[PDB]
Amino acid sequence: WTLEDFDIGRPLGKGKFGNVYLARERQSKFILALKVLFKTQLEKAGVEHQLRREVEIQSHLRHPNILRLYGYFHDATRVYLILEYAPLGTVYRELQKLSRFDEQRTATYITELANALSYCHSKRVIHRDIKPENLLLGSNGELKIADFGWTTLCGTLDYLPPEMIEGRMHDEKVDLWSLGVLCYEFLVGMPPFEAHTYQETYRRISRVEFTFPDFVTEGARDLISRLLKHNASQRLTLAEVLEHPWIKANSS
Amino acid sequence: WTLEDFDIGRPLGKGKFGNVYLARERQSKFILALKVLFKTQLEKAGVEHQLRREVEIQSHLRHPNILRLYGYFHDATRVYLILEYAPLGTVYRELQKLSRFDEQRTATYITELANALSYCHSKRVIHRDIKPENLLLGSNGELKIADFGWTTLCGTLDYLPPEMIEGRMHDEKVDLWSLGVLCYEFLVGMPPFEAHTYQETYRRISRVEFTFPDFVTEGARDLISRLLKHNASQRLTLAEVLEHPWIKANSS
Ligand SMILES: COc1ccc(C(=O)Nc2ccccc2)cc1NC(=O)CCSc1ncnc(N)c1Br
Ligand SMILES: COc1ccc(C(=O)Nc2ccccc2)cc1NC(=O)CCSc1ncnc(N)c1Br
Repeated sequence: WTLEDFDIGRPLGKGKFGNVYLARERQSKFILALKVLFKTQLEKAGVEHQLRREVEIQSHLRHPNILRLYGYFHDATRVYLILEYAPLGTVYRELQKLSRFDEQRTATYITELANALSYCHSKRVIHRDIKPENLLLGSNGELKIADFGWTTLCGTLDYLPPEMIEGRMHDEKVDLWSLGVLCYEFLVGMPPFEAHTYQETYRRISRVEFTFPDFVTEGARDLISRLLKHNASQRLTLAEVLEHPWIKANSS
Repeated sequence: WTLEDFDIGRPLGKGKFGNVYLARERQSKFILALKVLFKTQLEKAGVEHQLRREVEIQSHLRHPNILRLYGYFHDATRVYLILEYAPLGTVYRELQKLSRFDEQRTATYITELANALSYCHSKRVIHRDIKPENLLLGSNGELKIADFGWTTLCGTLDYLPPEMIEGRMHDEKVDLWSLGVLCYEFLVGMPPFEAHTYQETYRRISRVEFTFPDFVTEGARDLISRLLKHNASQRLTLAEVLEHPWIKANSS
């Protein structure tokens, strides 16, 4: 592929995903999204080799709940990612529209998330920040993970390994917590620990301090509570999420 | 123990370790360090329960290369940690004094670090930020770990689990990298990826880009290079560090 193979259209995502444009392959008329990375920025971050490893892996994967990387190319000053276009926008936008999701829509999204996250773990696909703004919606309204772009909270910079500075610390156990947070936010309309200040949000997470509105049913409460465990080893596994009674009863 | 059991002396560590004072137990005249934590701060951080778990574990441990927690107590507004006093200051101060350490001193410190870190892993002791400022020196010049006090580099706050916000992500593999960085800094006088800007330091870590001065011997180069692996699973284990030829040849 070359730049000249594409007509470049309107920018996508208001810069939240970097320089991304709606695009069309000129000969086939196929609609896709093209992400433009500047080599000077990649070089200054030291991420060229890590990016190569990741896109190599992604370009060989297919899964209905992971945003697809069709391929990639480069020129003298840029690297170009050829991405699946998700026509229905982000889950964030949908939640903004509806205020909150019903039990069917939520259980279906959680199944799809669990399936995507399982597949990422088995195929060693790095993902970085699971939240509604990073979740896209396909033609049939199926959820697609898109969280691939990239003193500290991990300690002092000079002493930190590449996996910390490259955002590669979301392992299976971390993801279980994320899934609990997402299940709550889908049903309620806001994540469980949200507060006006960062300090207060910090406090609430550490204390695992949250409340369920009355409209949240017993089954949904059981799921969420079993995911949001302070002790990582105690969290309900992805396999166990897929077999949870509430998930079985409600997922499309 | 109660506050009235202690004479409180000069502040220690210039606030880098919080409110810490040289102290003496009044009846025995024993010299120690007393750390004062304000309950209002603990409450606002949401760390009361996590602190309890950690000090409970620590107060039952003894190891020559881990700073000892003798015990703890509280009153209406404060929690007090009764700590071992390390009379010879920090490894940072010593490195500042000498500019760099010889192979004997370095190998001995690395053995001691490896032993401390191994013991922490086996007894499930959390430690948070391995660097020379957090390493203290005992009466006989033995090294003692003291790194126990506490958009982000890990992602978006509302979606992060307690282990990320509580600084509990330094596992065995992370520690291997830290040990490589420390070995280099002991021998050279600065950590391998140090740069004027955070961005340039970031770049150097991700690229694993560093150079050895001429005075660094083949054996030390082999050790350091085998620890500083981009791929976490490839790093030399703590057991393998203790059996490395350079360590065997040089450690006191
Ligand atoms: C497989 O998707 C990716 C794969 C990789 C990377 C990436 O940047 N990797 C990376 C880049 C530099 C350094 C380190 C990692 C990014 C994405 N994805 C994206 O950036 C999403 C673009 S927004 C969008 N896309 C389609 N349809 C929509 N409606 C929207 Br809105
Ligand atoms: C076993 O050592 C600790 C155990 C625990 C904590 C701690 O704060 N935990 C904690 C507090 C709040 C929230 C979460 C964790 C801190 C330390 N240690 C320290 O603070 C070191 C004090 S400086 C010093 N000490 C002795 N001799 C010297 N020459 C110096 Br200088």
